[PDB]
Amino acid sequence: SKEYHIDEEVGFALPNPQENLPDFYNDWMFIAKHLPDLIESGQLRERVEKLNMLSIDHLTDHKSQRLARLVLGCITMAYVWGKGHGDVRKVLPRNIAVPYCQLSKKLELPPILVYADCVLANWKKKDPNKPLTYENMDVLFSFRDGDCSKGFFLVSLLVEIAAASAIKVIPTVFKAMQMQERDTLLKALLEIASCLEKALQVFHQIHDHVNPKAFFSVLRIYLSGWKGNPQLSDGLVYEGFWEDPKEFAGGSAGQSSVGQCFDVLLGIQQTAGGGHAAQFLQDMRRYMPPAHRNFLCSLESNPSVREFVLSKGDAGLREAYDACVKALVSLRSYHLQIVTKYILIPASQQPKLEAKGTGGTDLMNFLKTVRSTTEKSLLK
Ligand code: HEM
Ligand SMILES: N[C@@H](Cc1c[nH]c2ccccc12)C(=O)O
Ligand SMILES: N[C@@H](Cc1c[nH]c2ccccc12)C(=O)O
Ligand SMILES: [C-]#N
Repeated sequence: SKEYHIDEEVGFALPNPQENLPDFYNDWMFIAKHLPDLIESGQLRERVEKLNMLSIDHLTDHKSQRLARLVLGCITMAYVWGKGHGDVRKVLPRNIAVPYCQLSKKLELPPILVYADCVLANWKKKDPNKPLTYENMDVLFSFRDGDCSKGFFLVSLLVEIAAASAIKVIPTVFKAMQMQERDTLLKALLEIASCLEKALQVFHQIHDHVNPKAFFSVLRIYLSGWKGNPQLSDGLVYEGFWEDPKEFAGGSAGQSSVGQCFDVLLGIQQTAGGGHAAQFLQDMRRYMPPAHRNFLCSLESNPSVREFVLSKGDAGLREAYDACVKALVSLRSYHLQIVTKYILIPASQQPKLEAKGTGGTDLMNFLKTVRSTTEKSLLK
């Protein structure tokens, strides 16, 4: 939390991000706040084209810059894909592309919508006095009518917030290890285990608030990017800023720092091996914010928790360590059931070889590999 930008309450998410931008950027905000109206009519592309270029000099604080990144991101997805039928643009106008790339270079992120934009910085609460919950929360931006983006982004965000309770315990783990405190370390790991068990129960909410057929058909194509995607094979041309088409992967909770945090914390070597699964999870750290990228680096630059627990010859300590790994295996085993209900079954129903995700991976091969690596890390 010191320099890593991690909150006790909300976790990796942005605590109370801005809703309104400054008065200078009202032209972007009007396109963002009315994305379903402009895109359904079929008048979005002409409005983005007919819009004079603007500088990014008047964005003082950090919260404004990520709001503008979310705004510019949502328009860029909505411009490229459009109706979600097939008609797409290989080139983005220089009036929006240049300020977005300059803003992207400043925040050290790529010029595309990412998990940090559409989940972590895309929320408010209705009544500030009430706590964090779906009934007292709402998104800032949506793509279409009946896309279930409110239910989607908040249920993703609420599971991120569930893991916040575990992230604050990590300083206790490494303090207990270097000072040789068995009881502190055992209780700290069980707390992390219980917190990750609670995050799975928050996942269950997704069935209530997100419809499968709505999600797959309309929302999923807006979250999709242009890295190894048949529609934009060479990539997306950022006119003015760049020379050629540049490939950039779509949004995914692969870009969440929570997923990769507890694998690194528990010594689950996902990023090792150099396979197609390991190659993806390392690449997605460049799609995370710079502060959370440093946090994962910080956890890797610490003594191994796995090696410590194995050395001690302690049943209770291994058991507490396994509780964390079993919690990750449960979350991943449930996440596959979501993928079956929200991708596989919807994909078979639509009319006219392995399926590609929004991030670009062979999802069924990728997720089962990543879950398998987690399960092998169990002790006895
Ligand atoms: C309708 C809901 C969801 C669907 C359809 C879905 C689908 C997928 C797919 C296809 C991937 C593979 C990467 C890619 O996009 O190419 C993936 C990865 C991932 N998803 Fe989800 N997902 C959903 C919700 C969630 C939620 C709510 C979380 C966490 C709060 C989550 C965490 C992850 C993580 C961490 C990865 C990276 C691989 C891993 O660590 O297991 N997903 N997801
Ligand atoms: N990222 C999830 C926890 C998690 C870790 N690995 C996962 C794999 C799939 C789904 C979720 C997870 C959270 O915020 O609590
Ligand atoms: N990767 C998912 C989409 C997805 C799930 N959670 C996300 C969070 C942010 C951006 C995209 C997503 C898919 O292929 O269907
Ligand atoms: C989940 N992407």
